[PDB]
Amino acid sequence: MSKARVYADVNVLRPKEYWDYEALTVQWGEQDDYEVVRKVGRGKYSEVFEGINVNNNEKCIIKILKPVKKKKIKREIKILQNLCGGPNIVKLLDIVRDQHSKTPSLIFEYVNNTDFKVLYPTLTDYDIRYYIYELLKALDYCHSQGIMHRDVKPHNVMIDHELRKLRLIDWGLAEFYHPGKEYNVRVASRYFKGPELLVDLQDYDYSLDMWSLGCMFAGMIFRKEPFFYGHDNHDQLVKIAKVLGTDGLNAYLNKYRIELDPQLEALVGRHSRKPWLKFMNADNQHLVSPEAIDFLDKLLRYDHQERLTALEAMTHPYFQQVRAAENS
Ligand SMILES: N#Cc1cnn2c(Nc3ccccc3)nc(NCc3ccc(Cl)cc3)nc12
Repeated sequence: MSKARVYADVNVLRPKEYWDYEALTVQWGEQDDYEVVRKVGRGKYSEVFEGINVNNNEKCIIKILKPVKKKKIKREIKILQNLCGGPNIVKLLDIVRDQHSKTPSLIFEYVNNTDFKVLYPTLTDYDIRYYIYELLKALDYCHSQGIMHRDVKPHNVMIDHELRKLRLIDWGLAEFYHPGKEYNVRVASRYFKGPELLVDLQDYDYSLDMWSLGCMFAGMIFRKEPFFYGHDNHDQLVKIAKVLGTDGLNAYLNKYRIELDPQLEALVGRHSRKPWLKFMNADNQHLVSPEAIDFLDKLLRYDHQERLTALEAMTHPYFQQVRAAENS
């Protein structure tokens, strides 16, 4: 059995109105209020367009959803509403649907994002600490509100580099945390899936997002996209084991009485732990200081219970200049 070490009782103490999302009655806005200006992305669940609010002429993001279950859509909407106004949490502006096709569209605030594939390589040491700190704010906030994002990755972190503004988006996989509840491990994107998901540990918690954040952090300071590059869920665990080592994995599995599928256990094999500095090179030298390594080490732990919480991460000395700057 496993439970979160913080914010475990948030949804226990709050009224059903807060977490009983299936009771939500969607209030639709007016589709004609928003017009498409250009497509900016696509995905398995939606088509994304930069749009504009014809009323106030303000930019927005229109996500036209592909067929989705009433249950799933209400969950994303309820969570967005609960987190409204939180630090760096994307704002849901409106919800509309096309009467004839019944196609729903979610309207979000616009963020002039620079593809991480091009942005990250230009980030300085300070930029990295700054943006990761900002992302942490959003995570501690949602976790403090009894919610797990479950899909933290560069594609879901919008950044207007010019304005140094960051927003954590796409809460379609997020879930409310309930002590002891068994969740579906089929969440997050492969390169950012934590060990718990890869070994089928279902009673995971907020800590899952901290592994994901760590993967992003490792990618930034080591200049690797992504850091753990696996081809399928089994290979993903292998790539991880080849870094943290199998000793740590076995200890993890024995602590939670988990048995790897024979094939998987066969693929992982046996590996030694590799020091983080073995990934340093002339390209990521100006970014891999001892503080960065110490912080990364405390995030990428097999045991989700050992990882820093978002609040702890924000206080790590690695971020001291970012904190000092803010309190000005
Ligand atoms: N909610 C919300 C949300 C807010 N902004 N936003 C943006 N902004 C944007 C603006 C200009 C160019 C590209 C994106 N894109 C996407 N989704 C599309 C997308 C495109 C590229 C990448 Cl890398 C990630 C996401 N979702 C959102």
